[PDB]
Order: sequence, then C-alpha cells, then structure tokens
Amino acid sequence: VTAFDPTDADVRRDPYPSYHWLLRHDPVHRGAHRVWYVSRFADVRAVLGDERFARTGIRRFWTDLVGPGLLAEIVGDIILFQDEPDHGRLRGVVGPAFSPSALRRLEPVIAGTVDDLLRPALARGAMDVVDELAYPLALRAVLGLLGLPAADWGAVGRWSRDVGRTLDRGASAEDMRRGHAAIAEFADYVERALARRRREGGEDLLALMLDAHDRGLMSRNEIVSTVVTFIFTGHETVASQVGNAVLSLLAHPDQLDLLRRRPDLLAQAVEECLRYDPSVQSNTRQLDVDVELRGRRLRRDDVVVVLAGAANRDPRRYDRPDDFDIERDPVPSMSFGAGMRYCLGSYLARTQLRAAVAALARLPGLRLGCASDALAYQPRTMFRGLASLPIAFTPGG
Ligand code: HEM
Repeated sequence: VTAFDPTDADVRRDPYPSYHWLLRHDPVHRGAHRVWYVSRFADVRAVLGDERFARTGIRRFWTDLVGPGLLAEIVGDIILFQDEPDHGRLRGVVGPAFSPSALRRLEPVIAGTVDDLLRPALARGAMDVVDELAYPLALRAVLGLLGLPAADWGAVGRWSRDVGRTLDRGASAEDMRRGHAAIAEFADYVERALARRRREGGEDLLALMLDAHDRGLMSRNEIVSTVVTFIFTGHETVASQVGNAVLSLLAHPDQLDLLRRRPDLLAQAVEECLRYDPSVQSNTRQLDVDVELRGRRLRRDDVVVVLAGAANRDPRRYDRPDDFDIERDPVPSMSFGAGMRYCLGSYLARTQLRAAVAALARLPGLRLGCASDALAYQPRTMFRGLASLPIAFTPGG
C-alpha cells in the first residue's frame, strides 16, 4: 500500500486487507494527497485525545468553499467544526440529554418502531433492511430524541442528506444547489418547531436548547445547526451500522445461531458488530502545530485521518482480530471515538442496534435475499454503508 486511498473502489468495498498491511508495516502512513493515516489503537486514541489535531482548519476551508450565505452561516456553526471553547459550550448544553437515564423514555419507542417497521414485511417474508428498517428507524429515533414529529422522518432525512452531502469533498454543482435549497427549508422547519415550544412548552432536547438560547449559551443558528448535526450524523451512522450488523451475522451463520439460542449475548453481539464493521471507518483532523508520532513528522496544517476501522483490527488489542466472535470479551473499541469528541449518541445507538438485531435474529429462516457478491456499498466516503440489504425469512415471521 504505497499511498492509501479510501476513495479507491477496492478499498470502498473491503478496506480490511489494506488496514492489516497498514498497522503491520506503516502504522503512521503518508497516503494519497499527503494525508496521514493512523491505524493502531494506541495511536488513534493518542490523536483523538490531542487538541492539536483540530477541526478549525476544516471549518474554515469548508465555509469558504461553499461561499457566503445561509449554508455557510448555519453549517459553519456545527459542533463537528469547533474546537475549544465553543466545542465545550455546545457539548455542555446538549450532553445531559444523552445520558442513559435521560434516554429511558425512548426504549419502548425504539422497540416499538422496530416492530412497526417489520410489520409490513412479515406477510411478504422479504425486506430490504436498508430502505425499510435501518434508515427509518435511525431517523425516527433521532427525531424522538429531539421531540420532533417522528412522521416527518422522510422529509427531514432528505433535507439532512442534501445538506450533509455538501460536506463531502467530492461535491457536485447539483449537490450544492440542492444543499443551499434544503438548508433554507430545513431552517424554516426548525424555527416552526422552536415557535411551537415558545408557545406550548416542552421537556425535549429542542426545548432544552431553546432554554439554553434564553440563558445566552446558544444562538438561534447554533440550535438549527445542532439540529442538522444530530439528524444527519445520527441517522446515517446508525442506519449503516444496522445494515453492517445484519450482514456480519448473516455472513457468520454459526454466530447467528449462537445468539438465537443464547439471547443473553445480544449486548456483546452488538459490541462485536460495532468492532468488526463500524459505520464510521475514520475521522479527519488538521494539525495546528508540528507533532511527532511513531517517529513520523506530521507538519502544521497537514490533514490527519484516524482509521477507527483499522484500530478495531489491531492485534495489540484483539486476539484474532479479523474474526467475528460474539463471545469475545467486550473490551471498548474506537467505533465511538475518544477524548473531547467522544460520541454523545453511543447509548442511543446501542439501544437501536439491540432492538433491530433482537427482532431480526428472532425471525425463522432469516437469510440473504440475494447472492453474497451482488451487494454494493454507498458511493460516499463519509460512512461505510450498504446501498441495499435484501433479506428473506419464513412468511408470517
Ligand atoms: C452506530 C452509530 C454511530 C457511530 C458508529 C458513531 C461514531 C462516532 C464517532 C467515531 C465520533 C467521534 C468523532 C470524531 O472524533 O471526530 C462520534 C461523535 C459524535 N456523535 Fe456519534 N456515532 C453513532 C451514532 C450517533 C447518534 C445516534 C448520535 C445522535 C444524534 C450521534 C451524535 C454524535 C455527536 C453529537 C458527536 C460529537 C462530535 C464532536 O464533538 O465533534 N452519534 N460518533
């Protein structure tokens, strides 16, 4: 692997042989376009806990790339684009809404919505897990978190993908026009939700943000941008992970049987899915100062990508790392990051993946609806996710 490129077609559909080489021969690697790639668990964790590997250079590049106006002003304010102290401020505001305690309200909602999504599939004995389970579930869950009407999932998912794809460095004139068009409609939506809370009340996350705005801790734009942040990152990551999880279990029929026979293994089966095929393969940073790493000299202003996908396959951390083992000891992975930017939504994620996998393993005759090889990953670099995952089972469920 002379210069690693995640945009390469081979790497898009199975990056794991590239990773194996990387963490064995070049753990801190200068890849395509002079982007550094960090592979090993120890180093990934090192980078993520270091504020010097920052997001500000990425924000400024992106806002000047999209140009002046509503899109720049709103998406410019997103938490993913901030360093301290703005990052700490926004995280302090929304943080308490994501506690396991604060999220018990959603358990029956999420279990319930998995049921409702399975429901039209049962008599058919077939389903595309991506279209019909993964995406709606993830969108309904993050809407519930916010306190927004869960029936708006489609419209809001669309706005968020149109806006979100505008951060994808491989952009289009078409993507852009749609992004600018969707941010306007999206912003209206949120303002109408805020006004409803202004006049009616609420105890939801959107209400907690509106209150933070009143105490001057958060601007109107920051509320809108936080809403956009959660919906976009909240739904694509979870949806793709539900798909990957089901694939991981279908690919390993014996592991599926074990879980089916031993339902107590659900929690760690999910952990293993997160470990083995994470929907977020990597995260980007840009250095504010020279930093030394495994003898490599990474320069001020260099772009640095940490590979959560590779770090999860690190032999220094995991015995037989390339094997899918649901009975492995649940030892924390990199799938939710570390340090300052650790995943606020990890519990919400787990609740969804547990409910989705529980309901699907419970199905007699569960199998792939197509051939193993006909599967295809989505064209974007931002997440690892299937375009389609047809499954079949015994009609009746
Ligand atoms: C399986 C699904 C998910 C995966 C694999 C995942 C993964 C990650 C990772 C790796 C990070 C660290 C980002 C970095 O270091 O640059 C992160 C951060 C974050 N995630 Fe998640 N996540 C998932 C689901 C969710 C959900 C459901 C939400 C709720 C809306 C959420 C909200 C956030 C937020 C707010 C951050 C903070 C980023 C920052 O402070 O810059 N995530 N996630």
